[PDB]
Amino acid sequence: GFTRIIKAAGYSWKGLRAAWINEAAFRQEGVAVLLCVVIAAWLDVDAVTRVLLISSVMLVMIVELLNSAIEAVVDRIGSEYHELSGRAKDLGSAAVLIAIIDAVITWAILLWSHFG
Amino acid sequence: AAFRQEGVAVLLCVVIAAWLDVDAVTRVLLISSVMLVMIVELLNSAIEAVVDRIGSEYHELSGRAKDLGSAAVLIAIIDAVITWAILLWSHFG
Amino acid sequence: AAWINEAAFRQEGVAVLLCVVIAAWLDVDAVTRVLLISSVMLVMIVELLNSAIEAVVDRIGSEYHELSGRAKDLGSAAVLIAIIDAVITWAILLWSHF
Ligand SMILES: CCCCCCC/C=C\CCCCCC(=O)OC[C@@H](O)CO
Ligand SMILES: CCCCCCC/C=C\CCCCCC(=O)OC[C@@H](O)CO
Ligand SMILES: CCCCCCC/C=C\CCCCCC(=O)OC[C@@H](O)CO
Ligand SMILES: CCCCCCC/C=C\CCCCCC(=O)OC[C@@H](O)CO
Ligand SMILES: CCCCCCC/C=C\CCCCCC(=O)OC[C@@H](O)CO
Ligand SMILES: CCCCCCC/C=C\CCCCCC(=O)OC[C@@H](O)CO
Ligand SMILES: CCCCCCC/C=C\CCCCCC(=O)OC[C@H](O)CO
Ligand SMILES: CCCCCCC/C=C\CCCCCC(=O)OC[C@H](O)CO
Ligand SMILES: CCCCCCC/C=C\CCCCCC(=O)OC[C@H](O)CO
Ligand SMILES: CCCCCCC/C=C\CCCCCC(=O)OC[C@H](O)CO
Ligand SMILES: CCCCCCC/C=C\CCCCCC(=O)OC[C@H](O)CO
Ligand SMILES: CCCCCCC/C=C\CCCCCC(=O)OC[C@H](O)CO
Ligand SMILES: CCCCCCC/C=C\CCCCCC(=O)OC[C@H](O)CO
Ligand SMILES: CCCCCCC/C=C\CCCCCC(=O)OC[C@H](O)CO
Repeated sequence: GFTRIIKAAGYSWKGLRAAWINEAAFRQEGVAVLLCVVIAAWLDVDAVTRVLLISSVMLVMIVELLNSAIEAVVDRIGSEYHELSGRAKDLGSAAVLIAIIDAVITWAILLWSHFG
Repeated sequence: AAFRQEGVAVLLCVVIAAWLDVDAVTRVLLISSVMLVMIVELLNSAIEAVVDRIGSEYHELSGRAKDLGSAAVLIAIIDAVITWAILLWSHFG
Repeated sequence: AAWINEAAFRQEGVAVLLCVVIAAWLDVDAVTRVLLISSVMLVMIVELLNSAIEAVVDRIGSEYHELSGRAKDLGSAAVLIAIIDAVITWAILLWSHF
């Protein structure tokens, strides 16, 4: 049961590693998310505000990774132009963008509310 | 078609949240939970696009992929309903 | 349909379910309760999407491709981030609660 955990953790690290190595944009996003978590962790806010600040940027990373898994599947099927290939990447990018706008807005609402 | 009725769904939820006199935290939760449903539906549709891209022939793993996807959407929606029920109950408590 | 039978989902699902039951009984304010519940729901959502990705990969066939491994690894990383987010959420909110 905890043999599945080890194996799964190993796959997870490989995914993070590959995402980091292969694109500057993912590394820069990773920097942004880590800076936000650190800032949230040190900010003088209540616990529920702290969790909202942290979990909104975490969600960006989650959807980013899920969208990148979709892209890899699409690219696996081939370099071919295909209507559903394009559509699959369009839907997934849209998801990523919603998560990001949500994080940004969540941060602006709460920090403005905090007035600091 | 079934895409913009979802856009109306969320805009209506945003209008309600705006209209209700709740604090910033409550409003973020109300709206986030609806936006998660949207994120999950889009990721699900992406997966369905990929499945249909491989072939429109039936295959156990194709059915499996779509049903797991749709189960994800259902959980997100249950999560939204729970969120709205709990926060409104507390607001009007 | 046929996936809820398997040991892997049964185990993941029961953990999430227990956490929701516990969150429902805790003496916490409303916003705290919502965050405890949706953080573990999110783990279940992401696990379900990860498995959906795995199924599409396996659907393509058994021949290994670098990008097939990558899709599964990336899906697994998302699950890990959702789980860390759940643990952080419960720790921050219930630290305050004891
Ligand atoms: C509480 C925050 C949890 C983390 C959320 C954001 C995580 C973002 C990226 C994860 C780090 C991946 C690092 C992989 C890595 O450093 O390998 C690269 C190395 O081989 C050469 O630089
Ligand atoms: C693409 C944008 C990503 C940028 C990531 C880093 C920026 C994140 C948040 C911006 C606000 C940071 C400054 C807030 C702050 O440190 O105030 C602390 C102050 O209240 C303590 O007295
Ligand atoms: C306060 C510092 C950042 C806060 C979040 C903690 C870091 C979480 C994830 C980042 C991965 C830790 C760094 C691992 C690393 O350096 O990579 C080693 C890599 O070369 C091995 O292949
Ligand atoms: C991988 C990185 C782990 C993520 C780190 C998240 C840590 C989050 C918060 C740490 C500090 C919380 C602030 C302490 C605090 O709330 O003090 C107020 C409390 O003592 C009042 O009773
Ligand atoms: C101030 C007056 C505003 C009038 C519009 C109010 C908003 C009305 C309805 C919002 C739509 C949400 C419905 C989605 C829902 O709850 O579950 C849908 C799901 O069960 C079916 O797939
Ligand atoms: C306030 C309670 C939670 C609100 C849920 C937020 C998400 C809103 C709508 C999700 C489902 C909308 C209905 C569309 C759907 O999934 O079923 C198809 C059918 O209803 C035709 O559109
Ligand atoms: C100071 C860090 C604060 C939070 C750390 C808590 C970490 C607790 C558990 C980490 C998760 C252990 C591995 C789980 C795992 O392998 O993921 C499942 C796969 O990724 C997909 O099925
Ligand atoms: C990546 C897409 C980003 C989209 C633009 C982000 C919009 C930024 C702020 C809009 C916030 C709406 C009002 C929120 C509020 O009450 O105060 C916000 C503060 O005045 C600004 O820090
Ligand atoms: C993760 C998504 C986060 C986005 C939700 C945060 C805010 C979203 C849209 C802004 C709508 C805010 C309306 C609140 C408002 O109208 O002001 C209340 C005043 O007291 C009366 O108008
Ligand atoms: C999309 C979810 C829709 C769920 C609707 C739940 C009911 C919401 C509000 C009930 C309205 C009836 C009472 C209205 C009220 O007393 O105050 C309304 C305030 O004037 C708004 O600022
Ligand atoms: C699906 C069947 C629908 C049945 C509708 C009738 C249900 C009657 C009452 C249910 C609402 C009770 C919620 C009250 C509650 O739990 O909140 C407590 C507050 O936090 C403190 O007042
Ligand atoms: C079939 C059950 C009804 C499902 C929809 C509502 C259930 C939502 C949460 C389950 C119970 C956990 C909440 C208990 C509760 O309402 O406590 C009061 C809140 O803290 C404030 O509203
Ligand atoms: C009391 C706070 C708990 C917060 C974290 C809730 C975790 C909920 C579910 C965790 C499920 C992790 C399993 C992930 C996975 O893919 O591996 C399955 C293995 O069988 C792990 O046992
Ligand atoms: C999966 C088993 C391991 C679980 C480890 C849970 C705790 C480890 C890391 C949690 C990260 C946050 C620490 C708690 C914390 O920040 O409390 C500070 C304040 O007292 C709460 O706001």
